[PDB]
This record gives sequence, structure tokens and C-alpha cells, in this order.
Amino acid sequence: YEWLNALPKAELHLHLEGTLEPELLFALAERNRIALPWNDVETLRKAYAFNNLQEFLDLYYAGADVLRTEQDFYDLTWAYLQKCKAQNVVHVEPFFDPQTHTDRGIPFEVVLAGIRAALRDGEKLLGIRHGLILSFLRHLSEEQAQKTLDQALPFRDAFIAVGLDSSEVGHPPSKFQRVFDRARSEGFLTVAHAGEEGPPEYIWEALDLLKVERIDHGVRAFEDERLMRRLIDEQIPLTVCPLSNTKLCVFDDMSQHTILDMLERGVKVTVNSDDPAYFGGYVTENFHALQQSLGMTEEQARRLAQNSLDARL
Ligand SMILES: Nc1ncnc2[nH]cnc12
Ligand SMILES: [Zn+2]
Repeated sequence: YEWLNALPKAELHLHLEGTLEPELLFALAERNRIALPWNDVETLRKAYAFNNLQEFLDLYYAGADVLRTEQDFYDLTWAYLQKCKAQNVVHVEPFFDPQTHTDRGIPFEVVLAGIRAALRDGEKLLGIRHGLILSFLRHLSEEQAQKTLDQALPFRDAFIAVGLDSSEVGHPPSKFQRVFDRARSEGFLTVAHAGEEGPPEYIWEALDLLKVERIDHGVRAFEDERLMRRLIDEQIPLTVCPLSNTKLCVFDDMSQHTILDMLERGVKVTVNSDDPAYFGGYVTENFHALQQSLGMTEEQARRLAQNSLDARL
């Protein structure tokens, strides 16, 4: 563990909103004078039991209510940056979901100010490089994403890419091909969630329609050998999230996770925490789970950490 924790790493698949610890949630609620549905932290924490992606999302979006001020968004991000320092994550390319906040009335500029301020501290005080990624909510319309991209244009230099998260199944990457096209035209790189719950086909779409630089999750690629051969051949990175897949029931157990299989086959996989406050672990805890449940070796530990460095944008 401490050896794992000592490894230099880059986290490339993380949602800032998904780092919202129960304690922070209650503290922001207090500061913002919000009456929570949850009686206590302990009760909110017991609600972290999931049977699929959707059950998690509903709760995950519910939590975002307490994010109201610039200081809120600073606290959220700074708390995570501190975890990174402690776990020797030296480089972060985090997601945020503008629509979750803008749709609640919070100004786009306020969200960004808070996050940007923290990232600046992360780098000058903690030594942590960052590449903010703006993620679209895929259950909403492409039109809504276009409106979000328009807000992002004056800010475009604050983002290294646009991503795509939220309810995967029944919202294929194709639904968002136009806005992605425009984003790239405007100088954005692209990434996308694909093959978490969605089929291999969605991953082909991300690759070929959205033209992503990396696949987020991408575990269901395992079902598709032609795709596997392509991943291995193009060295397209996968941002795999062990505890997230476990907690969302992608795998019925951690002993059944295929990330080490992929590693050995030559897929350029990485280790990430995804939504650490909800899945009960940060990046080091994800490496640890691999060692515990899949007898991962230091050997494979070093390779995974290195892929994450190599896969930076
Ligand atoms: N892993 C994930 N998949 C889909 N939507 C998400 N929103 C936050 N994390 C997510
Ligand atoms: Zn994710």
C-alpha cells in the first residue's frame, strides 16, 4: 500500500463533483444554509449503495446542490488536490460537469473561477500539473451541449479537452458528433466515456465519430476482439476505474476485473478513482484493490503508473 502510495501517478479519469465527501457536503450545506434530506453524514454515507450507473448518478447529481459559490468550487477542488499530494498524484486531468451547475442557475464563470483558483494552488504550492476537461451531460440534448460549448468559447484556453459522461446506455456518442466536431474545430481535444455500461459499438463510435484521444472506462472492449486488437495496436489509452466498476456492478467482484488481463495483452490501460467519494477510495486505493483481489505485482504496478504518465495530453 504505502509502496503503491509512493508511486508517482497521473489521474486522468476523475470527476471533481465525484470527490464530494459526505463531510464536505454537510459543511457546504451549513455554510449555504441548505436543509439536507439527509439526517446526518452517517445516513448520507449509507446511501452509497448502487446496483447500476443510474442509481449512482441520481445521488451524484443530488449532491451537487450544495455547490453554490466560487468558494464552494474552490473547496471542492482544493480538497481533492490535497488528496493528490498525499497520494503522490503529480498530474491531474479532471472532469467537471458545467451543466449540472449552470442549469441550477450558477454562473459558468463562478464554477470555473473556483476550480481554476484551486488548480493554480495545486500547481504553485503542490507541484501538480493539470489539464481541466469540460464534460457534457450525455442524457441531455446535443443542443444543450452546444449552448454549453458557446459559454466555453471565451474560456477555451482553460480546457485541454471536452469529455462526455452521464447515462451511457441509449445515449450513444453519435448523438453528440456535431458538438464534438465543433469543439475540435475550436481547438479542443476530445475524450469520452465508452463501454462502461454501453456496448463495444459505443467505443467504436467514440473512436471514429468523436475522435477521442482516450477511452474512459472502456472495459467492455473486452467482448470485442477486433477492437482489442485495435486498442493494442494504436496504444489508445484506457482510463479504467476499478472501484467504480465494482460499486456500479459492472463486475460482480474485483476478482473478476479484466484490467490486468488487458495490461498483459498490451492494452495501454491506466488506474483512476473516477468518483472517489462515492466509491470509497482514491487512486492509491484503486491500485491496492488490484493487488488484493487480483494479486497485481509491483511489476504491473509500475507499468500502470507509467502508462498514466505516458497518456497525459
Ligand atoms: N463514471 C461515470 N460514468 C458516467 N457518468 C458519470 N458521472 C460521473 N462519473 C461518471
Ligand atoms: Zn467517470
